[PDB]
Amino acid sequence: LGFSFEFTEQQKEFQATARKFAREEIIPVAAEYDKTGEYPVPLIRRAWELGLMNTHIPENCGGLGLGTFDACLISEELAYGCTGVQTAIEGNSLGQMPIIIAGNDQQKKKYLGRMTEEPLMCAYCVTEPGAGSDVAGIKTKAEKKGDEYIINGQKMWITNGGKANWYFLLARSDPDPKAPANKAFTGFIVEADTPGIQIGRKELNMGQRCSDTRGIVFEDVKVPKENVLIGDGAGFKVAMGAFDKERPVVAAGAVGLAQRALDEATKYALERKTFGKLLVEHQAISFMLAEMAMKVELARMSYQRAAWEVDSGRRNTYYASIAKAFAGDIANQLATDAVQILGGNGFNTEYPVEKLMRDAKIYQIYGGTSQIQRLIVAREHIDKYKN
Amino acid sequence: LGFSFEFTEQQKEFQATARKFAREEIIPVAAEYDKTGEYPVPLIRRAWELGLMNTHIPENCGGLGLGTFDACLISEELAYGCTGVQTAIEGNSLGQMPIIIAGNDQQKKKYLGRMTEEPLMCAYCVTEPGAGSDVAGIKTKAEKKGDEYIINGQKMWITNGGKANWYFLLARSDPDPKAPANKAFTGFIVEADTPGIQIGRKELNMGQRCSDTRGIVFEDVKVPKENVLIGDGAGFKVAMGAFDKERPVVAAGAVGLAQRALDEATKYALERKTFGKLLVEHQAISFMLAEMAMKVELARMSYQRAAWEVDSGRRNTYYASIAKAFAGDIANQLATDAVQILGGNGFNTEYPVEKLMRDAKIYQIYGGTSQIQRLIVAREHIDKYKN
Amino acid sequence: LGFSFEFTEQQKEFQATARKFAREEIIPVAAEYDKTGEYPVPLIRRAWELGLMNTHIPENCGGLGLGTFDACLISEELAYGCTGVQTAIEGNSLGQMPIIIAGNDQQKKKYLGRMTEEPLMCAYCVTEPGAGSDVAGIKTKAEKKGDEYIINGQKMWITNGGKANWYFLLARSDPDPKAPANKAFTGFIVEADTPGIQIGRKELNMGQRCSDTRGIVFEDVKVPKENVLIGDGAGFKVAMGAFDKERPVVAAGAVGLAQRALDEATKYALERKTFGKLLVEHQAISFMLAEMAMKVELARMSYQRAAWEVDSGRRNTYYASIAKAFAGDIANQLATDAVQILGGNGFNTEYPVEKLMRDAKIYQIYGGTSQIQRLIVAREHIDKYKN
Amino acid sequence: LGFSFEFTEQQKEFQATARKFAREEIIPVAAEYDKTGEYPVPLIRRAWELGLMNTHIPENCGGLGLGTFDACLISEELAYGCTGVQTAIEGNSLGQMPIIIAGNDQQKKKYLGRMTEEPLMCAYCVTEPGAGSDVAGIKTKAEKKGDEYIINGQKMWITNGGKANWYFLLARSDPDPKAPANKAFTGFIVEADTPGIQIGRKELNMGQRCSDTRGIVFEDVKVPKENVLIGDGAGFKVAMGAFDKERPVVAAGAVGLAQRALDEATKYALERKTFGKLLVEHQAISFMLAEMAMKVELARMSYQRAAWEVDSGRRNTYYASIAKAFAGDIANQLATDAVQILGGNGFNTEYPVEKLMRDAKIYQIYGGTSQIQRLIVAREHIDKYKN
Ligand SMILES: Cc1cc2nc3c(=O)[nH]c(=O)nc-3n(C[C@H](O)[C@H](O)[C@H](O)COP(=O)(O)OP(=O)(O)OC[C@H]3O[C@@H](n4cnc5c(N)ncnc54)[C@H](O)[C@@H]3O)c2cc1C
Ligand SMILES: Cc1cc2nc3c(=O)[nH]c(=O)nc-3n(C[C@H](O)[C@H](O)[C@H](O)COP(=O)(O)OP(=O)(O)OC[C@H]3O[C@@H](n4cnc5c(N)ncnc54)[C@H](O)[C@@H]3O)c2cc1C
Ligand SMILES: Cc1cc2nc3c(=O)[nH]c(=O)nc-3n(C[C@H](O)[C@H](O)[C@H](O)COP(=O)(O)OP(=O)(O)OC[C@H]3O[C@@H](n4cnc5c(N)ncnc54)[C@H](O)[C@@H]3O)c2cc1C
Ligand SMILES: Cc1cc2nc3c(=O)[nH]c(=O)nc-3n(C[C@H](O)[C@H](O)[C@H](O)COP(=O)(O)OP(=O)(O)OC[C@H]3O[C@@H](n4cnc5c(N)ncnc54)[C@H](O)[C@@H]3O)c2cc1C
Repeated sequence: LGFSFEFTEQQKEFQATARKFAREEIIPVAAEYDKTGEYPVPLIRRAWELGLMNTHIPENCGGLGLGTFDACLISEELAYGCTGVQTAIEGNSLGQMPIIIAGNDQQKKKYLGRMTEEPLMCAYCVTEPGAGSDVAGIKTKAEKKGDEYIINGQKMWITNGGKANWYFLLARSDPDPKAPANKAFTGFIVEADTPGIQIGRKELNMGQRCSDTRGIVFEDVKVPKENVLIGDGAGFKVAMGAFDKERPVVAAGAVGLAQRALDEATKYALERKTFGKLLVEHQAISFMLAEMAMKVELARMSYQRAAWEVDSGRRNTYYASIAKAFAGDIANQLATDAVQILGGNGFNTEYPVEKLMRDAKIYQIYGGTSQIQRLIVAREHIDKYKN
Repeated sequence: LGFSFEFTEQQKEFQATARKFAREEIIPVAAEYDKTGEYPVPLIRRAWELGLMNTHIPENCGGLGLGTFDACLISEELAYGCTGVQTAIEGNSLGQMPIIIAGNDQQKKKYLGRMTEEPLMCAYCVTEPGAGSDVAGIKTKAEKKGDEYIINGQKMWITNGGKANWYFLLARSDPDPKAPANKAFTGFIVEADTPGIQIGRKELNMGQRCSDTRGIVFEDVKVPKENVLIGDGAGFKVAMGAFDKERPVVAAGAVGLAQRALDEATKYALERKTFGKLLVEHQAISFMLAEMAMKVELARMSYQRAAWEVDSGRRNTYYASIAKAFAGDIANQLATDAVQILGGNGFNTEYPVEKLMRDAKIYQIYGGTSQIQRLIVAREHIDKYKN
Repeated sequence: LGFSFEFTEQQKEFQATARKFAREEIIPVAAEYDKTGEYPVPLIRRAWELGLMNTHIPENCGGLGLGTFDACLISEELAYGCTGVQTAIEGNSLGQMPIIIAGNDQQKKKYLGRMTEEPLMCAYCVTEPGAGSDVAGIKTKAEKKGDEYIINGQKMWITNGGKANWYFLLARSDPDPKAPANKAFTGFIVEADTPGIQIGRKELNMGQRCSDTRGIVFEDVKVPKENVLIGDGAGFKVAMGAFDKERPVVAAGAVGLAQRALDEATKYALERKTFGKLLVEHQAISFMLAEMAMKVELARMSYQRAAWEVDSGRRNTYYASIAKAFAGDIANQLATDAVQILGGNGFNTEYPVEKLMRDAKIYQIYGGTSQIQRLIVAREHIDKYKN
Repeated sequence: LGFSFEFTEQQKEFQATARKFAREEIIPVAAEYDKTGEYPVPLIRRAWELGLMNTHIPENCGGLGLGTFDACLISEELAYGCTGVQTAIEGNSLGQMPIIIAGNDQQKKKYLGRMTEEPLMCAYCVTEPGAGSDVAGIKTKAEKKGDEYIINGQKMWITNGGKANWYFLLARSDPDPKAPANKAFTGFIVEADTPGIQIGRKELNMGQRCSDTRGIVFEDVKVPKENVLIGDGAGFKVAMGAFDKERPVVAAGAVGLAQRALDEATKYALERKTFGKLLVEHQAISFMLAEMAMKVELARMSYQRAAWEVDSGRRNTYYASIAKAFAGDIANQLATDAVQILGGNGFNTEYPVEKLMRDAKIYQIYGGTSQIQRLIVAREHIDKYKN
């Protein structure tokens, strides 16, 4: 019934709550956590109490039953403070996503119910050292032996890997190398305390240092037949489904980071003065902030559209990819320009802009790299012109 | 409620009409009109009687009483067929805008009222050989002489110049050089058949060759005091506001040209075959096609935002300039990439793309060049950090 | 032995000759030939006598013996005035290259010599309506029936195609659809007079409108066994080698057009004033002219190096393709920025810049489009890493 | 006379020496020094004995008395191994550039002589917390007290400051602010152990972390008369001269980093397989690599040109600025793309590319930011038309 760019009073309150938290509780300690690299437990507990965590969990499982548009709205406020921290919080939504859209009443009740009861964490296990962008190439095995599957393999770059209470695991169940991807993998929910799960050490990355990233080995892990999501073989579609519903929020985190660098650079441009004039008075630096503004705004509407698409019951693969490709890219651009506007100071650890550049980079790599995001769009676009 | 990216049933119906028209009536003749540079009188008459023109004219004066959002929607379809014809049609909305926003009852009934009676044209006269972006630097003057104003000066690049029934004229009334912009100009309605007016020849340009662009000389043009819009000195304000309402629409025209270039490039990539596979099979071209869809999609959302903003009673200055700046630029990008994908044929005059590349260019020039758009966004952005 | 960026006295002379011809004779008439499209016969003749045309022909064949470097510094000076004229004149060298790098004395003074006696033109008939970038996709058949070769096929986009005394024709002789490039095409030298040949009409293009571009059908044309170049299955090596000699030159013409673009804009920026000051005194404009100067500077050095390789006796395919890709692109970027700097005037036909924008486009298509250049560089690059 | 793109045999030697050293001694340890931020003394001392360190010191002072071109050649190689080490090594040559181009032989033998005897380091003190780019805005005072000057001020971001034996210091003598830049500053040479000098704590930056970077306070530091550079008041053109002479070697550094990023990414691309192909076989990846190559090759030529010009006895301002702006820009474009190509591994500390991304940023800042370089290029450009 007409276009609208106005939030509901409910969404307005969520954003307020998320914003207050990011500024008063996240920003002050963001650097601390980035230097040390320690899991931000206090901030995660707090976000959990304010209800800015596990917003997709259904109401009948003690959750808020919020949609994607809502999750994006909160995520961007959270990223503004620190994407290293928000990635941890978001790891939960991603790891629990495949259950929200495909698990049954009993699975949802058990694995989603515990998340609402106490600040538990969960992860998403799909990537492997040999296959990331190419999901169809993951080799972690899952042998149907009796009333349990025996999982065997090595997963890599898992967010919340060594902090998860349980995992969503994508494994190959069909041993025939000619088996279609849409019938060869199975989704399992495996409790982290199962004997045979060897959690590796914390990986030292360039940015998002406080986020927990690890590799895991699954040496003859036994999973009950009840933890299979839809059935043997349905794993691929559940994975690709979770991604579609999550890309808008990953696009939202990047916009938050971009917005942070824009605010930082602008505030400095108003304080610094060279060649007798304020930085903001040099036509070049004003064009820079101008273009930086255009980018954050455009990227924002990108995910707002993509999020709306999913919430309206429409297929959003196309829009969500535009959002992820665009937002991820401009986040990186704005981060670099932010440190540039800050001169020697921006390259220094005493300033916040330097860290954003480091954090920005993964927005072009995880969640489907910029290259696969363009493949998707080109695919959803061209198909419109065929028959 | 919250966000919505859905048209109303009446908007979908406008879109359908404009689409059918551009598809069946404009596209077929677009090439001939660009070649001959002949004013598309027939197409303008059809659009007029289809109700796809003079959409802002209030219903109390015979118009439809539509808003900017609706104008944008119709305009993107018209531009898809030909931006030359669309520009001709948009000149009217630009000429009538100062009257719709600042005219009194008697002025609207008289000057708008007849646009409803016949397919008449009008123009927006403010640019000059010495001034375009710097509106405050125009030198055409108006001397109060009894019950008349005697205008003296020359305007340049007036779209629908020697085709208008009447004009909107911005002229300087305060002779004092150091007088402020907000009180030195006056906006008049000048009937075409007034004696001192001398229309120039058709200006031959590179793009939108069938639109009537030309300069005009006013040598002791007497204008009734009745014809001043708000009053002596209120001219600058009326012009700056007219630009705000019309910018999202000129941006909408840039998206139309862009979508045309995309359709053409895509249709050809699904048919031309190089190195044993369709162009769409070569990842480079697929990536090319991807970013093209990406750009146009984000551009469309930017003009929709700027249009919604104003209809809701907001100062849309910030969103309108982002729209016009972005859309103006992506239109040129898509246009050049479209001919590129068509190779040697793309450069040939018998193919629809070269004309798109030529038309696109003014989108960064008129209605506020790409530079002054960034100038505005910077201005609008910095204020929010000053206090 | 030691880097040197200086020309030899002889070269410095050639440059000043081509320059005066360009700026005193070509420039005052470039506009007219663009508007009419008619072949600049006079300009081509005047250039012949000055020695600017057919520079590569050997001293023994009456020619001057100029190397590639010299051809480049001459082409750039000509193209500065008009890429249209420069292209027709350049069609000669291109059509001669195959006979120069792979012909025998007899063939040499038969074909090059005449070219020394009269201002005759030649063409390089390689591309076809169905195959442009994919040389191996060439379908023009050539069968050896006794002491001769009967040839049937069609060409498309041949410069000097209907003004050529003799042509260079590449055609497949090995019917076997799996005949390697290597051993599947034969290069000939077929004079325009041989019955069976038929020049199509003149193609109207968006730019370099005075240049002669037409298609040629070869409907049962016989070529004497002697007018074959190096033999059977020799044709492919020849064309690639020719290309390889000319890419630097097309890159030179492109750099020529860009210099003209940067000159016009800079001069306009030093006269036009907006908001009190000259255009140049606005940072966004100075920064524009600066990057326009950078782009051109780098492009010039790129072609000079590509030219040096071939002359130094070294292969140049890597630097060649780096040179044409960069040069062809920047030429387009400069041309459009120049139009922008001139504002409304730049978009008008009474101003020089507009033509440059229409001309520049082919510098990204003919002589190996921007995509295959990227493909050639990539392969030349990757190659030196594996083993 | 004649263009030449080939080093002399001597230069080839230097290249090989700097190459073997960087790739066999710097590379294997650059990772450690990066993490630890420890001054690479072993590496610096070794460079010193290899004869790659004070390459500009005139023979009569024990030095090799090499020119800029040779310095660029050597620097690009040291940088390939690591720009943190290279910077410390480069800090000396920058710091002794004024003495070289302004010192009287008595000062020369004393200061440039030490360097020839022991690995002595030096620094270039010009930037201060209040100004870096706006050089003429420095506030460190120099006060004449007979045959000596008393300095008071504070510098910031000094390379090798805290490790330098002596400092080249630019301070403002004339207190009359209405005094021109060309007669307001005086350059000095000061023993690093003079009372009043308070070296600050090492700064923790994002890039070239083993490179030493500190601030310094001059609290009543006494400087003898004979330690002034051309005369009192000539210090502004002396600093500006050194800049023009060093800029190309800063560009060479960037290019070194770009080659590293290029090789590092091409090698990975030749082994990493996704979707059953090597990354190199995915057209979008090879196109990426082709453009990475293009940028490096051009950036190399720009610094060679700039370096030649200076060694040719002519002003290189225009080309030096074209070189530093371009090289610094693309070095970052390659650094980021190198990370992209290695994907998840690229963002991880276990791989080389990440460090390159953190190092590359400074090249757009120090040695004159990307903004000021363009001001210079534009300045030199419009000037060629001004007359
Ligand atoms: C910090 C971090 C956290 C992560 N967290 C998670 C997590 O919680 N859960 C999870 O399951 N995964 C996670 N990942 C993995 C992440 O999603 C993958 O890194 C990403 O999908 C890229 O995969 P890769 O590194 O294997 O890239 P590769 O596939 O090796 O690709 C390398 C390069 O080649 C390009 N390329 C590959 N295929 C093509 C093609 N067809 N066409 C063109 N270019 C191509 C890629 O775009 C990239 O540029 C995380 C990664 C990181 C670094
Ligand atoms: C086909 C066509 C139709 C038009 N129709 C109309 C119409 O109906 N009515 C009407 O009134 N006008 C019309 N115009 C005129 C158009 O509005 C002006 O050309 C435009 O707004 C300003 O361009 P100019 O020629 O005045 O350029 P200039 O103001 O001279 O500017 C030239 C260049 O310098 C840049 N520049 C200028 N000032 C600055 C600055 N402060 N900082 C940085 N960069 C700057 C500009 O962006 C541009 O790139 C039309 C023009 C064309 C070509
Ligand atoms: C005025 C003019 C004069 C010319 N004069 C001559 C002449 O004298 N002699 C002559 O032989 N030719 C000449 N040509 C032809 C010109 O060289 C070809 O147009 C050009 O080589 C491209 O071929 P195409 O036009 O068939 O385009 P196509 O090969 O159809 O390609 C179309 C698009 O697909 C892209 N593409 C193709 N293959 C790939 C791939 N594998 N990966 C990615 N992208 C790809 C191309 O880059 C282009 O963007 C001329 C052309 C013009 C317009
Ligand atoms: C690691 C490191 C090492 C260094 N080593 C040395 C050394 O040995 N010796 C030394 O003396 N200095 C050194 N410096 C300092 C260096 O020269 C300055 O950082 C640099 O010139 C930038 O000055 P600034 O940082 O004060 O930035 P500012 O002058 O504050 O400028 C900040 C930003 O605004 C932009 N800007 C400013 N004015 C304009 C304008 N007019 N137009 C457009 N954009 C503008 C700048 O380009 C930059 O993007 C070093 C710095 C670093 C970080």
